[PDB]
Amino acid sequence: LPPGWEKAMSRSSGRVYYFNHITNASQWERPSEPARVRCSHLLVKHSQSRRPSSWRQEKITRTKEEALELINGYIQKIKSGEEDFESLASQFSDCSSAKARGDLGAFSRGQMQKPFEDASFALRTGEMSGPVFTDSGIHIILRTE
Repeated sequence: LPPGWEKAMSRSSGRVYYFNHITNASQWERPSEPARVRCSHLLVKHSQSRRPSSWRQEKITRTKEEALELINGYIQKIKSGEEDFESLASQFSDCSSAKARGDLGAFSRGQMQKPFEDASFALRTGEMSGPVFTDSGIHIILRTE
């Protein structure tokens, strides 16, 4: 397997899948580093976030557990094709990048919070992470270049 990936077994089906403990991504297909990447994100903040406040809500009171439930709902809508990542990042991200469909622009290593950085550089272009935890909250990250 490439670095970051491990073979796992579905608890519900018993089918093999693959999990990346860098990006928290999982996929059924067997998976077979750049100087800069470009990513978008959707952040859901919580009461333990470094700054519990955003453009959406002046005082963020949700628990980490409630923030992760929101994150998982958006992942399910995006992966089902019901909603596009851009649409949900514009509507629901607690980051001011929401105004740009979640886009952060391009960045090299050394610039972002480490968990966010490591997930971003470990994604393939077009790939979306699982829930990624930083001091700011929980992110879904889409690598766009």
